[PDB]
Amino acid sequence: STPIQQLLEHFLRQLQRKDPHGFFAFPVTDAIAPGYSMIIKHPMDFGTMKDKIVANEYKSVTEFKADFKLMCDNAMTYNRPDTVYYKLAKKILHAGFKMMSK
Ligand SMILES: CC(=O)c1cc(-c2cc(C(=O)NC3CC3)ccc2C)c2ncccn12
Repeated sequence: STPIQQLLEHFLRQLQRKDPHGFFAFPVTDAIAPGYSMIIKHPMDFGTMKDKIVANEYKSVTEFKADFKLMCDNAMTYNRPDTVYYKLAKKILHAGFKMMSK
């Protein structure tokens, strides 16, 4: 409800439109991605980011952007480059960093 919450909710809504399949909508579990929890130490996803906005855990755009980058970096580390997840992570990271610099 704070100004920062309002702005981050705006960014998050526009970012989620760039992931229409919801590959980033909720945590990647091992049942979806074998061995994921043994490769990725600090998982992140849009659903957790929403939860953190609501809990007022972000105090700046820079902190929100860092979680967004973590989410996309995780996908590029776990997934090979020829996969849809690696490619989407690269594409939305660019979109989001452009959007949060405007
Ligand atoms: C972010 C990430 O690394 C990730 C996300 C998913 C994922 C895939 C689907 C799906 O239905 N895919 C088939 C349509 C092509 C649905 C929901 C999720 C969360 C995933 N699956 C395997 C390896 C990595 N991932």
